[PDB]
Amino acid sequence: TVSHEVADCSHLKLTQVPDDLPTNITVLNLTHNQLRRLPAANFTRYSQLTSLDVGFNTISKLEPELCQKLPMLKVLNLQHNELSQLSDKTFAFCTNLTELHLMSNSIQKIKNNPFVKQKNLITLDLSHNGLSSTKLGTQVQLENLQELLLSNNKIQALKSEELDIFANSSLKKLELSSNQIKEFSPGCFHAIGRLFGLFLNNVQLGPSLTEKLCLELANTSIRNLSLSNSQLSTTSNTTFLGLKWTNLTMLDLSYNNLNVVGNDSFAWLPQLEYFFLEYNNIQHLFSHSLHGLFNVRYLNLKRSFTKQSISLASLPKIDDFSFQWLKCLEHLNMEDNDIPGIKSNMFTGLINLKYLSLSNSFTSLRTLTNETFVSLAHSPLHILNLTKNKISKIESDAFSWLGHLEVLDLGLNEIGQELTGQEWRGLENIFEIYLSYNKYLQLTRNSFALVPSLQRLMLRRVALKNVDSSPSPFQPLRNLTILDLSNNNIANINDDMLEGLEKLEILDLQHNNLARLWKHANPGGPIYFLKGLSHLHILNLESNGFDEIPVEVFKDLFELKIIDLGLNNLNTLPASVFNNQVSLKSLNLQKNLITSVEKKVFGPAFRNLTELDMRFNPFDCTCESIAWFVNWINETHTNIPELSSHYLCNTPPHYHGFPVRLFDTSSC
Amino acid sequence: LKGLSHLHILNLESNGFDEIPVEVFKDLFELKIIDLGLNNLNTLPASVFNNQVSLKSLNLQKNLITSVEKKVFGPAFRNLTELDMRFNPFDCTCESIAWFVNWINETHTNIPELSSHYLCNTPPHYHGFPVRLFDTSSC
Ligand SMILES: *[C@@H]1O[C@H](CO)[C@@H](O[C@@H]2O[C@H](CO)[C@@H](O)[C@H](O)[C@H]2NC(C)=O)[C@H](O)[C@H]1NC(C)=O
Ligand SMILES: *[C@@H]1O[C@H](CO)[C@@H](O[C@@H]2O[C@H](CO)[C@@H](O)[C@H](O)[C@H]2NC(C)=O)[C@H](O)[C@H]1NC(C)=O
Ligand SMILES: *[C@@H]1O[C@H](CO)[C@@H](O)[C@H](O)[C@H]1NC(C)=O
Ligand SMILES: *[C@@H]1O[C@H](CO)[C@@H](O)[C@H](O)[C@H]1NC(C)=O
Ligand SMILES: *[C@@H]1O[C@H](CO)[C@@H](O)[C@H](O)[C@H]1NC(C)=O
Ligand SMILES: *[C@@H]1O[C@H](CO)[C@@H](O)[C@H](O)[C@H]1NC(C)=O
Ligand SMILES: *[C@@H]1O[C@H](CO)[C@@H](O)[C@H](O)[C@H]1NC(C)=O
Ligand SMILES: *[C@@H]1O[C@H](CO)[C@@H](O)[C@H](O)[C@H]1NC(C)=O
Ligand SMILES: *[C@@H]1O[C@H](CO)[C@@H](O)[C@H](O)[C@H]1NC(C)=O
Repeated sequence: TVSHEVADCSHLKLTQVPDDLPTNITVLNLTHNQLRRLPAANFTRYSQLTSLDVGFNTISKLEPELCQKLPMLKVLNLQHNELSQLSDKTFAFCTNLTELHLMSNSIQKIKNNPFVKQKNLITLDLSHNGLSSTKLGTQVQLENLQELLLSNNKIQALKSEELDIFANSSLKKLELSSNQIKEFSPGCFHAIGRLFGLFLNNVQLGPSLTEKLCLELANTSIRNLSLSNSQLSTTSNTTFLGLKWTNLTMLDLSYNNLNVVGNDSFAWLPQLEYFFLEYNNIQHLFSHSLHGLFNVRYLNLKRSFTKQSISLASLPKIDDFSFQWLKCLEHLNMEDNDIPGIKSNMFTGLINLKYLSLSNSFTSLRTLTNETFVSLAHSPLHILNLTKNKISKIESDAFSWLGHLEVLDLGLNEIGQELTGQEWRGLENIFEIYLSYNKYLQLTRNSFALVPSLQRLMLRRVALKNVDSSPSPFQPLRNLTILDLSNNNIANINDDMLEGLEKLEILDLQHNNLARLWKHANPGGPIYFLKGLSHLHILNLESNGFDEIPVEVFKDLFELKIIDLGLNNLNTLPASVFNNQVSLKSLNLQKNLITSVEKKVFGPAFRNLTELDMRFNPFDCTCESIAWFVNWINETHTNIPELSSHYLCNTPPHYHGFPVRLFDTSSC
Repeated sequence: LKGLSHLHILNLESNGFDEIPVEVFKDLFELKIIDLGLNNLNTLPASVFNNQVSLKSLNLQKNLITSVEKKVFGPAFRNLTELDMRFNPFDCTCESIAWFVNWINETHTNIPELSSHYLCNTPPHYHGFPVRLFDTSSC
């Protein structure tokens, strides 16, 4: 039971409260134990506890005197117990409680007044009980209560009198989810002084009972309303009529299997700002279906439409100008849908749209022509996501309508083509382009000549072709900072591929075939493609088949901090190859063929490191191979994980399998 | 491989083997050709080729073998015609290849590309040097 300021006793098999703890302990966690009871005498020593989490135990009942020994108790958690009965004296002395959690206690009913005495209580949780009513008292108490959780009970109706005890309470959260409520008596929500949030998830209401509830919620202070999985199959223009008399800001209608939304179904919500409609079954979206929602800023439509059906091929249909009402919309999410395509006025009217996600939103979007995004011309779009749409071809001026765009994600598609460079015309403010995991991309001289402001370019797993053009395709990218070219099986690179890219910081080249370029027998000499990269910080050259490293390939990389060279075939390294790496913090050389670690090579590299990774190597445990290295290991602050297990000698056979760190250098 | 008394040719090349159980070849008395190249073999148990009294061709190229010792290769190297252990990281030390280099010095078995592809790997003093040029006068 480790404890310095908070005491935790989780899964300690404790049957009684330990009596050997610091006196000044304020938090005592006793969850998942076998505490049968909580006698006050065992808590006499602890007179300064603030939070006592005793849930998930076998407490059947408590005593009022327990709160006498804890005058400063604030949070009391009795989750998952069997306190089926409560008394008016049970919580009388606990006058400073803020949170009282009584979930899953098999409480059947509340008799007279178990919560009258406490006045500073903020949240009361009574979920997963057997309660059949909201009756918690007779007089008016719980003045400062803000959250009332009553989920997963047996409550079947709401009555005004049952809630009358909350006349002076401003309920910020009223959770009634998973209770089969079938009747909302008039004035039931007007009993609460101020109700700000109501949750009715997993409560089978239906359109008619929804209309009754909305009429019952009128002229209240409600701001958040959640009706997820409420069996709301259809909506009409009279469904939320009562909500005309409130200032609702958030509405949740997800998982309702909603099929048809009538025109002006939400015209009663002029102040709505957050709308959630994910995971529904909408067949057709009409022009006036979203009419009257001009204050909405966030709309979620993920998985909101009917899926592909092989019986009738009834793809969901979105009428044109169906979003023209959303003048203040800024964030639109439409992922995981089966929309056939993008029409000429799909997004017309969205004059404040800044984020649009269309990841996996379409079934047949193969070609991105110059008319695809014309409806987004007047939107100030900054981020566009188009992943997983099986896009195959991008034509010229495809994104010419997006002049303010900064992030464009086109990965996880089937784009196989040659980048002529005309696809990026009009992208005057672009910063990031993601193209990883496509069919094949072939570069040319002017592939990126039209986007000089680019800063991040990801080209992983695209089977890059012609990256070795005599004028480098990356030459115009003077502001480029992150470049990813991994897993492309690239074999040939010219020495001026990265010339002029003084701002480059991250370069990923792992899982290519660049081994031949660094061999001294390569015709014309080794290729020095890392020159001039003064600001480079992260270099990844893992799994390229390298056998040898030219001595002067890292000479210009003064600010380099992380270099990864594992999974290569490196055995012998030239001396003074890491001389200029004066700021190196992480070196990775695992799963190579390295046998000796010597000062003339690794001296400057091992100067001030944080992490070292040279695990699966055939170390030759000899006084001229690892003596300096093992002495360095003996005294060093660099973190070397799995040092005692995966750093094993290979030769001589006397040392085969022995740990490198246990090599004895006393006779060197 | 048990019970195969009349087996003559065995090919186990490129199976990813790391270790060989000591008693896998015990019943193969008439075995003449065994191919174990392109595996990941480094350490072999002693007396693993004891019963191969008629072995004529042994192939162990492109493995991870570092030491060739009498307790393993003694009976195997008795009367051979061909030996193939070319691309291996030989540890040129007096306890790793001294018996092997002495055996190479006087033997009638044909060892092609002995002077070029049998190169030391460790210690770094010997890295790249031919195995056959190892000096055992100070062993
Ligand atoms: C007391 O400790 C328990 C166990 O660590 C906390 O209960 C849950 O523990 C699981 C497993 O670590 C977490 O996944 C949950 O998130 C924890 N519950 C919550 C609500 O976060 C318990 O919360 C701790 N109690 C206090 C007062 O810190
Ligand atoms: C575009 O949307 C996709 C899908 O929602 C995002 O992909 C997720 O990215 C996060 C963070 O990288 C990962 O943890 C998830 O696993 C990804 N999901 C899938 C299905 O791959 C992607 O990040 C978005 N792109 C941008 C630029 O926001
Ligand atoms: C608390 O409720 C009582 C009874 O309705 C009322 O008289 C009193 O003014 C309320 N307190 C406040 C601060 O409104
Ligand atoms: C809300 O109050 C207004 C103004 O008093 C009233 O006209 C309307 O009928 C009320 N709504 C309901 C559902 O009673
Ligand atoms: C209302 O909903 C929004 C969005 O889900 C949330 O951020 C906010 O906290 C909610 N209001 C209250 C009072 O909890
Ligand atoms: C709802 O729409 C119908 C169909 O046009 C219309 O007759 C009715 O008046 C509308 N309801 C309200 C409350 O306006
Ligand atoms: C109203 O809805 C019906 C069917 O839901 C649709 O045919 C009609 O066009 C809609 N009204 C307008 C003005 O679009
Ligand atoms: C799109 O390209 C076609 C073919 O070049 C051209 O005829 C058409 O005018 C272009 N569209 C726009 C809006 O420029
Ligand atoms: C590159 O960044 C610098 C500094 O922010 C800026 O002056 C320059 O305009 C940028 N280049 C382009 C083409 O946006």
